[PDB]
Amino acid sequence: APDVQDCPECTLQENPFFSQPGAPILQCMGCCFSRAYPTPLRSKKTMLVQKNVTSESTCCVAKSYNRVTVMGGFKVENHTACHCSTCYYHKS
Ligand SMILES: *[C@@H]1O[C@H](CO)[C@@H](O[C@@H]2O[C@H](CO)[C@@H](O[C@@H]3O[C@H](CO[C@H]4O[C@H](CO)[C@@H](O)[C@H](O)[C@@H]4O[C@@H]4O[C@H](CO)[C@@H](O[C@@H]5O[C@H](CO)[C@H](O)[C@H](O)[C@H]5O)[C@H](O)[C@H]4NC(C)=O)[C@@H](O)[C@H](O[C@H]4O[C@H](CO)[C@@H](O)[C@H](O)[C@@H]4O[C@@H]4O[C@H](CO)[C@@H](O[C@@H]5O[C@H](CO)[C@H](O)[C@H](O)[C@H]5O)[C@H](O)[C@H]4NC(C)=O)[C@@H]3O)[C@H](O)[C@H]2NC(C)=O)[C@H](O)[C@H]1NC(C)=O
Repeated sequence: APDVQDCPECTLQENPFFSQPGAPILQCMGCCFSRAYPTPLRSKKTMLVQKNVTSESTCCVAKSYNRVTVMGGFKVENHTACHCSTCYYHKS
């Protein structure tokens, strides 16, 4: 029985606008699973519909973008290297 496509991994959602005959822009999808190494923590503003969107962790911010501002100024940081994790700094 068909339905959906589940939730792959945090990648790039190739710009469905800039996607021209030679330039397939992007904009990091966002679905790097929801692994829970230690005890799941919270408290960071968020406060969004708790519908399977609170457990997930890590964060992906195009490790290396190639931004191609489109439309009225659509930024896709033409993701050249999306990395889901390192959502902060240690030691420091
Ligand atoms: C927004 O951001 C996007 C990315 O997030 C960006 O798009 C991405 O751009 C990247 C480039 O900047 C691109 O990466 C490159 O991919 C090349 C391969 O592309 C093909 O495969 C991929 C993967 O499957 C596919 O997606 C892509 O469409 C290509 O598919 C082929 O396309 C053909 C038409 O173009 C098509 O037609 C023919 O088909 C034939 C039969 O199959 C055959 O394949 C023909 O070749 C082909 O033309 C073909 O069918 C199809 N094939 C398939 C599988 O479908 C890589 O080649 C390229 O690598 C090189 O560059 C990178 C970056 O610099 C280097 O890191 C890497 O090392 C390579 O560098 C050179 O490598 C050669 C290797 O030989 C070196 O040569 C040496 O030569 C010596 C002497 O002979 C000796 O032999 C040595 O051994 C050799 O090494 C050379 O020295 C190296 N140069 C240097 C300087 O070091 C690179 O990885 C990526 O794929 C894009 N991503 C996407 C989603 O498309 C987008 O552009 C951005 N947007 C904007 C607006 O900016």
